[PDB]
Amino acid sequence: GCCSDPRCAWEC
Repeated sequence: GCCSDPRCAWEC
């Protein structure tokens, strides 16, 4: 999932 991108680790 997108948690591996900092720009999607806010609320992932």
